[PDB]
Amino acid sequence: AWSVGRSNLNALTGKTCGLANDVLVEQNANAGMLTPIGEPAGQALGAVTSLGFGPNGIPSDVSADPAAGINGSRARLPYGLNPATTPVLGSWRSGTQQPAVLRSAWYRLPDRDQAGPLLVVSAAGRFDQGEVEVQWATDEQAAANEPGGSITFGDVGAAPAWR
Repeated sequence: AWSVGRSNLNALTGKTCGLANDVLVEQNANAGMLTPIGEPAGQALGAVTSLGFGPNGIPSDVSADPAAGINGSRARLPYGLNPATTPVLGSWRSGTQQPAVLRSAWYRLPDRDQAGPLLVVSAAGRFDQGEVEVQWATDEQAAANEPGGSITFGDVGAAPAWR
């Protein structure tokens, strides 16, 4: 990974662009979006559970990135994510606060041959590290609904805004 040293020694080599070489951008945000095993073109998000539901249950005024989508979201979307092409759910309750637990459908994970060496989910809220999880499971254990471990998503950015 990039350092002043790694940069300045790799400069004598030829590449004198510093960090420009190390920061990997995604021009289109909807671009490398994961399609599910099942055919629901959208709404594959709310599948197993959707307690404390919110297809518009996020305070759009509080949420920021710097009319209806698929699930009927009057709430704006970050990094140019097309709401007509991407579904969205929430946990923020205006009235009484209740224990919300969401579980998705199985998503089609391709064969290792991509420019982007990581998997990402554009999220918002004043949640902690332990909340959001990706449960990696074998296709045979996916039908039996028994996950073979779980990796926790690491957040970078400003709470409760979009990151």
